[PDB]
Amino acid sequence: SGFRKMAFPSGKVEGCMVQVTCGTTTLNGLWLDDVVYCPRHVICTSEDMLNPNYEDLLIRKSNHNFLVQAGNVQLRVIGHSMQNCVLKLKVDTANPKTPKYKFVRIQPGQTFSVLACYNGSPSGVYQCAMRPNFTIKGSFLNGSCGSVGFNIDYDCVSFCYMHHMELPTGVHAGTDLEGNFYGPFVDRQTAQAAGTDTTITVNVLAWLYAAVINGDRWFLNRFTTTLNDFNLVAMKYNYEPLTQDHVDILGPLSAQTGIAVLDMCASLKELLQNGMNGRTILGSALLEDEFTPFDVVRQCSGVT
Amino acid sequence: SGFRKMAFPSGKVEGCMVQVTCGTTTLNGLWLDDVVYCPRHVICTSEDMLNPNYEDLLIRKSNHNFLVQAGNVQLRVIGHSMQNCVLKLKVDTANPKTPKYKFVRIQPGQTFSVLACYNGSPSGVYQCAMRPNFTIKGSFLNGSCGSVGFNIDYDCVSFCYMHHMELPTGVHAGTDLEGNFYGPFVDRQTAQAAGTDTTITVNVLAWLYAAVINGDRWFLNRFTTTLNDFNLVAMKYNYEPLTQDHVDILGPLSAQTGIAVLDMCASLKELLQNGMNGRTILGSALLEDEFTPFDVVRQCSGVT
Ligand SMILES: O=C(Cc1cc(Cl)cc2ccoc12)Nc1cncc2ccccc12
Ligand SMILES: O=C(Cc1cc(Cl)cc2ccoc12)Nc1cncc2ccccc12
Repeated sequence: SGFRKMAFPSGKVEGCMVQVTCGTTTLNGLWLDDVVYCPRHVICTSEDMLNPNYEDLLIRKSNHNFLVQAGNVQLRVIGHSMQNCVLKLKVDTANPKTPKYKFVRIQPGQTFSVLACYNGSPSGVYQCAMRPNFTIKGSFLNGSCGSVGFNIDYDCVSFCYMHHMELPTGVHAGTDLEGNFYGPFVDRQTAQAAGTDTTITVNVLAWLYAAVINGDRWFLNRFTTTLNDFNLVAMKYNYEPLTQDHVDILGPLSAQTGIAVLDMCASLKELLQNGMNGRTILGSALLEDEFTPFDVVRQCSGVT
Repeated sequence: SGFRKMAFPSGKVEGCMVQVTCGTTTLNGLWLDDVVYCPRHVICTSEDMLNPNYEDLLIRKSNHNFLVQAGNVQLRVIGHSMQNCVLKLKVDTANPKTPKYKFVRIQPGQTFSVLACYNGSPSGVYQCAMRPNFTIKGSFLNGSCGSVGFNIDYDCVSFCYMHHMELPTGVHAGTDLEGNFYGPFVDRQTAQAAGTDTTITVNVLAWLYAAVINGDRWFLNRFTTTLNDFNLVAMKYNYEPLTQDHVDILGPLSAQTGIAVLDMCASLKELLQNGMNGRTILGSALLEDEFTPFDVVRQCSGVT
């Protein structure tokens, strides 16, 4: 029992973190096989970030200008290339600690763990989600760029995020490991305001199921609803529309608790309309939306 | 910017997790040097847990009855001893992955990361705190026993907790690495009700400072208070008394924000009396108490 914002064990990813320095800028790189991935803005100065021409700035750099350090030992850079917003630095040594891995591009609503790093050294691990506005609410300081987001399935690390920047609103933006930004963000110092940060409905429902499994049942009511009726309420409260695909994804949790998905929707509808009344659910006074149905089942089943 | 419930990177601890089986019971062990630490209840059956006599039950076990497996390889047990509520299994091989380590006994209000494990395999990492009633609000299932709590200072892991049991209230109890339980709990299936789970005042204040540092300042008011006046309010709300030692510990955060500790106390006093009014602080609708002043400074400074 108990339900926590749980991150994946970070060891496999710690073994991949390196320091990348170009000129006066130092950030983190991800070393997999004989390639080090890092944000392409490592080649920029502060004056460059206003309107950088990355192809032109990159022409002035050679392999020897990218200093890659793994622990206290230097890596030899034998090639460099830009793929979208990331640089791929080919080194002469394969990372001996390379885990089995994949590069995945996640959808909004999906969760992942972040290993926050500075100077190629891990500082902490936390769980977050790709928001519906394609930002992440992380915890990153200057130097955290190149820190990565990932999921683990037994022994395979699926990297899904690399940290690039913080928006003026304190929210974060980055790319997948092919260097494509999530959402409309660009790696430049410009006006980039985030869109509506809607609540991930299917995740709230999953977390309501996690609460029932852990004994918090006060919010269960005598009502039911329809997908269309629930969605009118969800629209009003800036919640993502619930689809039949989401209802299907909630099937195992519905089966475990014996609570029909639409009955849980009616409980959620009442919580939206009436509030919490000073009560809590799983130690929270707000409806948590950064646990997917898969995360709930995993945490509640002890998958290693 | 951003503030998350951040755990320490778990890699150093993952390299210490092993599986310990005795009879029909399988739980986790912590392998440091040539010793494997595990809860002594690994020697019990379900009928034993009602009123176990651990010395007597242990007499029936020999080194060969403790099956210790690190990954897929078996460890040879060459000695066994009981220290308080833990067993120390001497193996013939030093753990090659033993990090620099200490065994510490933490005080209530102190935070640590937990590496939840099953069958010697890590499933996740989360941050929690030693509650003032000596319980922890973890996330543990059957088989999680022997999972550990720790802090890291650069390269030294200070182990502070080993999971032993869940109370009927869904809260958790365990020992330090010398096998002494935190609080009054015992490793037996008996009536053990937890005391008042008071709120860790100094941690709430630290988290209010973290909110100011991250731009959430709506709760800042025009008031001040005294330690004695604040403590009358804290008493009413089941908050721990604030001492001059806590005020001193909050000095760096007070210096960083320019907000006197007693002024932050007055803001906290108003939040206790008036509530949040449907507003949030650092994405929370309740006052968070599982970040110490040290955790706030660390997260806000990027210590690796
Ligand atoms: O934002 C950056 C660096 C950066 C990257 C890019 Cl792609 C564009 C721009 C425009 C200005 O700075 C840019 N990095 C940081 C990441 N996360 C948190 C930060 C907290 C404080 C300071 C910097 C943080
Ligand atoms: O509680 C135990 C095992 C155990 C240990 C001790 Cl010292 C005393 C007793 C009395 C009955 O069982 C005992 N372990 C578990 C740990 N954490 C979470 C659990 C979730 C479900 C099931 C068991 C959980």
